Amino acid sequence: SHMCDAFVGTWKLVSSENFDDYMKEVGVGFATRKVAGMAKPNMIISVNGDVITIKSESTFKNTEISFILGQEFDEVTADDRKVKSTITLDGGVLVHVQKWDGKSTTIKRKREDDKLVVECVMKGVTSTRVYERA
Ligand SMILES: Cc1ccc(Cc2cc(O)[nH]n2)cc1Oc1ccccc1
Repeated sequence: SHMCDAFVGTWKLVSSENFDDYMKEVGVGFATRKVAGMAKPNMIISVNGDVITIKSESTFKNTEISFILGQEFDEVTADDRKVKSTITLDGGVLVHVQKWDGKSTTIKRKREDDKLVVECVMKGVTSTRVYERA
C-alpha cells in the first residue's frame, strides 16, 4: 500500500459550486466557460511506482497528467494555458500548483468520507467540486 491509495480509482463529478467564477478569475473566456461548466467529467487516478496519473474524461476535453510528487512538469490545461505544475502531498491532501504568466492557482484534492473533494483557488475565489466513485 502507498501514498495515494485512497485516491486511486474512477470517480464521477456529482456537484460543483462557484466554478464559473473560478474560471473567470483564471482568465477562461466565455465560450470555454460555458462548455466546460456543462461537463460532467470522470477523473481516473492510478499509481505505478512513483508515477501518479490523473486523467479527466468528458465531452469537453480528455486530459491526462503523469507526475512524480515534488517534481515540476509542463502541463497544457483543458482551457489551453501552458503552465508549470508541481504536485505534492501535504498531510494527506494532493496539492497541485500551476504557474503561468506571473499568475498562480492551486487545486487541492482530498478524500472526505466516500467523496473526493476538489478545491480550486485563484486569489480570493474558491470553487468546490465533489466526486463520487463511479
Ligand atoms: C478549465 C479548468 C480549470 C480547472 C480545472 C481543475 C479541475 C476541476 C475538476 O473537476 N478537475 N480539475 C479543470 C479545468 O478544465 C476542465 C473543466 C471541466 C472538465 C474538464 C476539464
